[PDB]
Amino acid sequence: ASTSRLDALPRVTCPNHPDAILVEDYRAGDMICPECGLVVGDRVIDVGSEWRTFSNDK
Repeated sequence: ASTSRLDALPRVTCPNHPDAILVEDYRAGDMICPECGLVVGDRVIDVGSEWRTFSNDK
């Protein structure tokens, strides 16, 4: 079904650096692998959105 926005996560760590947990925002950008320092991502506009809270009002 193509109804869901995305809610998808990046690739399990760096493809070449398993220990290098590509951090968020490469110096204020995409995903940076502190090891190779690769930048993955482009325009995320914050995806997901699942509320995840306790008790609702409306």
